[PDB]
Amino acid sequence: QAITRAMADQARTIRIPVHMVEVINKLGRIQRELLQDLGREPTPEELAKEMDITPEKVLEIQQYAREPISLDQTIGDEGDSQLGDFIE
DNA sequence: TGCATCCGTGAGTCGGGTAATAACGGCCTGTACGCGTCCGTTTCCGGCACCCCAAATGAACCGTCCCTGGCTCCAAGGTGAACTCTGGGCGACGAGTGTT
Repeated sequence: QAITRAMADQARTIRIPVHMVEVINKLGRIQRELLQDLGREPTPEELAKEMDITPEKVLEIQQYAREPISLDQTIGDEGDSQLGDFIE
């Protein structure tokens, strides 16, 4: 319990409430189970059927789950300049 | 007391974006939203107290911008004659020519 609560409260650059992290992890887990079972990836409507909630909220959860990237990671094929040198 | 052993700077110039996990009820509250009701406002229907206001309805009316009246005093239309061409009419004279 302590480890999972701390993961939810501290693992992400943008804090996500545990009530939303739980649904994100559950969605990912059962979606990978569905992919393994069915042989293809599950579509958002199919995943919403298991979430017992609407595909709009499924998509909102999906776009919420994304994490930021570093402004200083090298973007070029070689190491020449940082991503921060491309942002207006 | 060297002595290996890290250990800390290079090394120039103007195509984009790639992922994981057991987690699950149950209670609280909190800020935002959703109901029902009541009161200040405000905005007009038609009323005056009358405010009167006024363009439209009778005058003159006098100067003036139109009519009628007569009068000229002149310059244009009517009345002459000639003449210098303008044109036709008259006449004579001369060689190229119809003919046996």
